[PDB]
Amino acid sequence: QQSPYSAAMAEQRHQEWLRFVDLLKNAYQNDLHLPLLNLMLTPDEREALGTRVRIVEELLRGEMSQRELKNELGAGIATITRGSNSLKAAPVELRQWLEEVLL
Amino acid sequence: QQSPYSAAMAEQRHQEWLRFVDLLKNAYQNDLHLPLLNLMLTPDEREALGTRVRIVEELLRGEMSQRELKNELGAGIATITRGSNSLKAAPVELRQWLEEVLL
Repeated sequence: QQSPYSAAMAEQRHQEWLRFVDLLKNAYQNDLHLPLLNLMLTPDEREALGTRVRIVEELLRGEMSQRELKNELGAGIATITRGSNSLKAAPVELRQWLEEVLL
Repeated sequence: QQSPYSAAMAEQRHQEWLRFVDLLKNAYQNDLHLPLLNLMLTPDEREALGTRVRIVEELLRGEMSQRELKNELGAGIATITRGSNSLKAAPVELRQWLEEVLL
């Protein structure tokens, strides 16, 4: 399956990663996370994260917005179809009265 | 002092950075930070952070350990000096009795 080494390295990676998460967790409940993050990340890496959060918002707002559009269209067409069927179901009296308020 | 642009870019950088900190803050009080961090950072960047936390521990344990050493030495010498002076202050009776338990 896997070497005795690669497995120890995999395990170490995981522990070290967990430890970072916990370090940052704790720093939060202490108001030290701004200092810690300055220690853990260069200025360019922080900018990069700041940039990535903005990218995520743009991707999300983009998709949200395409979705609201596709749903508007969907609903606009469904309403025409549904209007059509309901028109066929209307009683003659309603149909003629409607026809008559048209003419 | 500074261009109207560079100032707007400086301000944007700062806001985006603050927003990341808050995003990660909130994800913590929600148990989503493992997912978010996976979204915000590649596998190589996480390894890198895991590595950096380990480097910080090694640098700290290193310095701690040099400090305990310098303090041990310090204290070892201060004790000899202090033993010396106290020996000069001892009463003859104590000095001779000590001398006598030596011989």
